[PDB]
Amino acid sequence: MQDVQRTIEVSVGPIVGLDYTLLYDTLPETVSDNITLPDLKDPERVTEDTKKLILKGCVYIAYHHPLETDTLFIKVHKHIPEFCHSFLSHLLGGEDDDNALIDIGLFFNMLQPSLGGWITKNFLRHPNRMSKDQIKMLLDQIIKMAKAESSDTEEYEKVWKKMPTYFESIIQPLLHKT
Repeated sequence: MQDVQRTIEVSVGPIVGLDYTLLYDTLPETVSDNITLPDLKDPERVTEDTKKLILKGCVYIAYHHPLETDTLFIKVHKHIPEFCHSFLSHLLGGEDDDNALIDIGLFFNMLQPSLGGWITKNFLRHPNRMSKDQIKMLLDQIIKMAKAESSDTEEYEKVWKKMPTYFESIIQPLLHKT
């Protein structure tokens, strides 16, 4: 017995301000059933498939976000973009470079088999012009395509190396769509 409850320390992890117990509890049960709470704090140890599970759950709760002034938003959703930056950076091999400019034309070509029916270069440059559903489709497709070892050197250099920051810039406006 004796309060077999979480300590206050367990809510603190590497991203400052993020309440990790609240993140764990907010994620859908199909994610939290299949990870541990310490997994959220240590992407480097997590398998590629489990990173993708976590990232998809983050997109889901970012889509279903509370108001920006809600305490839940301040402790969880506000930090999802940095959290995804970290998980995507580790997924892709950790050699991301913010001095690179993401090649929108190449990324547009990469998306043709999946999103070709509606995606545009203008949407890719200005994600706030997309709807909530369009952003979620793009984020989900990025997670699906992402790999620990890129099979195309040009896509890696020109797209995946800037993708943690590009993804962060796409999921951020999702948090403020009504």
